[PDB]
Amino acid sequence: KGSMADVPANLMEQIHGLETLFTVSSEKMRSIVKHFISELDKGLSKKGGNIPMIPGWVVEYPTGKETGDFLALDLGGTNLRVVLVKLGGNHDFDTTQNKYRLPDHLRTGTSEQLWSFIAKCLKEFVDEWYPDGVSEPLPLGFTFSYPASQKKINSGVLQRWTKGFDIEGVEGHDVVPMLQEQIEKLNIPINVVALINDTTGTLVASLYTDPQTKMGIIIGTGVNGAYYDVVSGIEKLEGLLPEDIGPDSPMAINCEYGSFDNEHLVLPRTKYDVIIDEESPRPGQQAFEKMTSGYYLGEIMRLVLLDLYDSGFIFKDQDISKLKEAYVMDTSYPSKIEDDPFENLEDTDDLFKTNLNIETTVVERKLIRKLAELVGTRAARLTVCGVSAICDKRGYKTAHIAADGSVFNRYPGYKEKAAQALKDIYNWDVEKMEDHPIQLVAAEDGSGVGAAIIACLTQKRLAAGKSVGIKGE
Amino acid sequence: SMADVPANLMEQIHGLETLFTVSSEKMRSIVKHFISELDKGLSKKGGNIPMIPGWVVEYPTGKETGDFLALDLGGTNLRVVLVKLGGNHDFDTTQNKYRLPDHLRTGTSEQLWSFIAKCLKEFVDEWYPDGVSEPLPLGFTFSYPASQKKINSGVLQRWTKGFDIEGVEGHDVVPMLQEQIEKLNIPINVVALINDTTGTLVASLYTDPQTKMGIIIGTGVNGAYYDVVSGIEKLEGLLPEDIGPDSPMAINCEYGSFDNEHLVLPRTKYDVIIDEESPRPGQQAFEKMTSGYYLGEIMRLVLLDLYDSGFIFKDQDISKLKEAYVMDTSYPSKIEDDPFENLEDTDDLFKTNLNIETTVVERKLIRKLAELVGTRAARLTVCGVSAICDKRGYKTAHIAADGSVFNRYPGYKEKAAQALKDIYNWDVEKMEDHPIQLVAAEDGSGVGAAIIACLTQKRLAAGKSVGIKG
Repeated sequence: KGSMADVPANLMEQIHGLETLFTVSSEKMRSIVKHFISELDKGLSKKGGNIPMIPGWVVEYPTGKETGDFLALDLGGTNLRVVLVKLGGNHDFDTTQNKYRLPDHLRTGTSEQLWSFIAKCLKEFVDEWYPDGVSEPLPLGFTFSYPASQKKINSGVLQRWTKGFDIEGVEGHDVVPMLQEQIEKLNIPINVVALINDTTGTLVASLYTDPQTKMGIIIGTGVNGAYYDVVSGIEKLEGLLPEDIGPDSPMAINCEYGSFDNEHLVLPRTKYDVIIDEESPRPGQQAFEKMTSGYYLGEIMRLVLLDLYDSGFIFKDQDISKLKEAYVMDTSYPSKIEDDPFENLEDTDDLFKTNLNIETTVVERKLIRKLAELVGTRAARLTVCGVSAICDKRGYKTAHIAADGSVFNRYPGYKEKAAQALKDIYNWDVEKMEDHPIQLVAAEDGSGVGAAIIACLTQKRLAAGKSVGIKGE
Repeated sequence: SMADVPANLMEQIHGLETLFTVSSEKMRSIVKHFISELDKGLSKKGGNIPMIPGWVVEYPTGKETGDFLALDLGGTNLRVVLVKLGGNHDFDTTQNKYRLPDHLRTGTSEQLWSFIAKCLKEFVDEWYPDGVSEPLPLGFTFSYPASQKKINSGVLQRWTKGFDIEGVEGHDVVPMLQEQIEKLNIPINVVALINDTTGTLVASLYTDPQTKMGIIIGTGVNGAYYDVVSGIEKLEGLLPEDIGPDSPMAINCEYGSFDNEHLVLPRTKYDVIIDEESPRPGQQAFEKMTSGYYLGEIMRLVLLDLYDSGFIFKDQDISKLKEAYVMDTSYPSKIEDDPFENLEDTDDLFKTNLNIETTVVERKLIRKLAELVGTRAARLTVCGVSAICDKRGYKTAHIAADGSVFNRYPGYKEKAAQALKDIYNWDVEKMEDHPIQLVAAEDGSGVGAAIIACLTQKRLAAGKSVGIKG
């Protein structure tokens, strides 16, 4: 009975236009899902597609029965962490970790400098927690989130550095023996048995603790999704697989679906999304990421607000200079705006006054709050198309979708928006979000615990002479 | 851990360990005196702990139904909540929140109460646009120090939070609010006034039948629990027939003032300085020792001491460190949360905010200190829990906890659970199976006030008493 109550016609007309632009109907969500499924298939065929659909070489489900000590290394752009995981054999584990800031020089240093530094961290970690030593070398899973290809789980050929890394002699080389040799130079009892993407670990660690997990999903600054296909449904692997990775074998897939619809034929791009892509570092790339990542939501809002300012609707007597800086509005903007509990939107007031030097009227803030809501809701509804596509493709009528990332974890009402979206797509007759057949739930730690459990599943196969990659690798 | 710390500094660290460590023995001795002071507050003579009756004389069953209002008055904001009870330990809520105008703190009484009534009007017109047929019962959370002779009364003893409004101290705030409601014609009855902690207790008992205490651990500290009428000497001869000796009675302890006599709390010289330099020296002793408001200040004074004795920050500009309260709760909290081997979060904190560069060893000392401070505060806080549970013979209990320290201070739940285990020395493995344990509270000052209002309205409708006779 309230809401946009006090908004003048000149402005209400603009909001309606924005509602049209940013609303994704159930019909549109289903049409996207079909194109998505199509692209997942295309990605698993010999021909390939925009969606990479990368085999992760985890060829079995965790049972929950696994036991013992395993390690993870999570190497990022700024930090690494080392994680010790003790598997309890009953869908349970204890963890302990330490975290290390990378020295400034590693970014542009030598290959040796990077791997020897990681190795010193490993030794210091291992010395502390096993004063006496270990019966067997500790299997280690390496989350190496840099573009990298592999023909077996226990390798990773770097395609290219990102995040400002610029180390010679690594691109086009297998990083696993690089690290392994620095480990042994220090005499650390560790075997690097796997290299993974964090999203694969998210899938694996979560299926370990929660048997109903059918997907690992990351929604933050980046987006990605991982799930288990079956070898027999992967045309591109035909003629490449060894005897003991048979057709019924599970195969974890790292989708890298951020690239879905780079053709721009499916997603509902607005004039604002076009500007964002055109002005971005890689125009025409990362289409789905650009439509779902939390990284762009403030930027969408900025461009809308600039458009409305330039057309003379808002901020009429204000100095809007600071709003002219690309990315000046990060994810905290829509987040704080949707989270604002005040009738007069005092948090929104404070955000604009103190960070942008813009004073607003109540009506203006009402429009700003409506705009953040449309943008957040759009993102969730598009994201959930990825989830639905994976479930429909695989026949999962029910599922826990194990979710992580700064948006899922911290964007206000995101869980509610996503559950509503899934309910809209399938048209479920259900009361409470807890009862939805397909539902997002908090993931386990993917880049750490997930990598360690992958190390376990890998070790058991290596110790029995069972393959974990294309025959002859 | 601390292998890199030289011997001379390690001695200073040991000294601080000694000063800030609370033994399980000292915890039990403090509890023993805390129980005595709870008793003295319930006696005719009274004591330093006010032990205010909250006039909630029954337990919620969870079978209550209906539509109920709450008003939560803070120092910055007020919240109006509509609560719908569904008859099964369940509820739906919707709320609005309003910012108090700048001038209210030092304005007139009329200005405060009419602003609040105006917010109530807007809320009711939004959710009941066609009006109602009979008044909506409202519970009013008013957490300032206040005596109560009846559920729907609150005589302000003392403004806090920088409120300085004339003609309120010493007077019942309920009629002042009710009056402005009438002027605007809002179909509301203010049927109850409550302290937030009382609401914490009652709302949490409504959804969790094992709740035996409501506790707030934040800027302010307080606890509430149900005593029994026969254990409240100060009400003897004051009660009507239908509030008998066996009736439950919710008690708002206001135990921040526990041990103002300085006889049991293990105050260090740093605690003494904080007290002497505070706006109310000699008051709020227990609060000063357990509130989150002082945790950074304690650290600030220790560090300043070590600097003055030539141990740390030797070549640093420590001027920012000389300002009182410059270090709020976010300092020990971010420091304890620092996940880096070389304490990189602590580094940025000091450089960026205090313009102080630290060595690795100094940051190890700093982190050690924050742990000591946080741990001490949790152990002293649970002396209050333990005192209430031992007073009433609760051998098992859920302690419904709320407040910025309980909710956000790093590892606090673990420190508190370990402190209870140390006190009782239980035979128990998993922290989740602790006999007496803190659990997350329901919304005290919203959902709690509405439920108390529901309980009160039920008594009134049947003619039953809700205060002293008279």
